[PDB]
Amino acid sequence: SEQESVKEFLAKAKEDFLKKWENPAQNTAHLDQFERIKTLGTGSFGRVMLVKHMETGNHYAMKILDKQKVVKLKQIEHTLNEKRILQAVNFPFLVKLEFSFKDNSNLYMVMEYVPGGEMFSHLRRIGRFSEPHARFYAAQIVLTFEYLHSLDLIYRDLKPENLLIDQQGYIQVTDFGFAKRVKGRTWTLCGTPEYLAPEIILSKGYNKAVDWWALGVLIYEMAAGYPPFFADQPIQIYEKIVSGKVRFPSHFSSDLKDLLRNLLQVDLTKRFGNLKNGVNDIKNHKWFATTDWIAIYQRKVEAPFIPKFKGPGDTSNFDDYEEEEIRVSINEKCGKEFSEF
Ligand SMILES: N=C(N)NCCC[C@@H](NC(=O)[C@@H](CCCNC(=N)N)NC(=O)CCCCCNC(=O)[C@H]1O[C@@H](n2cnc3c(N)ncnc32)[C@H](O)[C@@H]1O)C(N)=O
Ligand SMILES: N=C(N)NCCC[C@@H](NC(=O)[C@@H](CCCNC(=N)N)NC(=O)CCCCCNC(=O)[C@H]1O[C@@H](n2cnc3c(N)ncnc32)[C@H](O)[C@@H]1O)C(N)=O
Repeated sequence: SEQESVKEFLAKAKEDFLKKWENPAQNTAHLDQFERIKTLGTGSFGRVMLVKHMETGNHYAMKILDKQKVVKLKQIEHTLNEKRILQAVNFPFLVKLEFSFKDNSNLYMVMEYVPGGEMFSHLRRIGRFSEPHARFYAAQIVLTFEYLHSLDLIYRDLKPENLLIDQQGYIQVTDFGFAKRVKGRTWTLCGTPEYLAPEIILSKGYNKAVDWWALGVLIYEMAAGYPPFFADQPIQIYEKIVSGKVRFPSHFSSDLKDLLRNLLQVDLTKRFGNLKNGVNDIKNHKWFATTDWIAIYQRKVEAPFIPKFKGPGDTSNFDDYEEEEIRVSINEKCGKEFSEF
């Protein structure tokens, strides 16, 4: 029976997560064990680098976060959530946190390296994803949220930049810096302007339904090639989101539009994923009728785009960024803040 099988899978996943959540993993490694190769991404309090583990020769993506910038930007709790969630979760479309540690200047989160690059680059390069192509990716995010939401985890940062393509052409979700365990409501104003549900913008306490709104935004952006509420300044992006007036390209199928109308629903009593039938309102929608949910999960489905790779530590699928030095101070910084890391 396919129904019992989902619940038994979800029960077990919860058990595994909760064990790992109560008995973690910490001081797994040291910086000196890694050779820095190349910057894969930049940010306001950190960067992500390709490193090689010298004992094994294996490559990893090492997220490096400046402790003082984390404190200033009010991301201590968020940074601690990220490591704690990432060590505890296990799902095919989530990046794998292999090592974590800290020194006097920084926090280190060492993930398995996903060499296919961001979905962002691929999407900007080709214009838009045709509907079957978008649907393949959207099916993976749907399963991913069902898994996280079952564990009471809200993701809160969905966007093409956080969706990395692996060698098989499947997605790995990276960046859990806004992810949070919440059984009911939460109140932090965070996310990416284009992807924010109206309820976040309006300073209302909100739930996991913001993830399903952002799924709507992602799906529109994959199939159109640009997001449904765009402006040059965030302030006008917010105004657009809150009315919820969305226009669809003439090439969008009726099924797609009907789906996106139900995700991009300003009214919480009406937004798919938030109704009584949960995630099944999305999985059983007509736009997904050709989707074999199990085969996606098992990665049996042939991906419509497989990345090019020249062996371990190839970075041809990533853009180039200015290389800066990793400084490690002689004096411990922000020790009490990060004593739990
Ligand atoms: N040019 C700049 N300096 N600014 C660009 C900002 C980029 C980014 N980060 C930040 O500013 C702030 C967060 C505040 C913004 N709010 C949101 N979270 N939406 N974050 C920070 O400062 C933390 C450092 C960067 C982490 C995110 N990047 C990433 O995570 C990228 O690194 C690669 N990457 C990550 N994991 C992997 C992996 N496992 N394998 C391969 N590549 C990876 C992949 O290219 C991702 O797009 C953001 N806006 O989300
Ligand atoms: N069939 C496929 N699977 N793919 C092929 C589709 C190619 C097709 N274009 C489109 O479908 C899409 C692809 C959108 C994403 N564009 C890029 N990534 N560069 N384009 C279209 O259908 C026309 C754009 C209408 C959007 C409104 N914006 C605008 O009026 C201006 O902003 C820029 N613009 C819009 N969106 C984007 C974006 N996502 N990135 C960069 N620039 C953009 C653009 O140059 C305009 O002058 C086309 N023939 O141009």
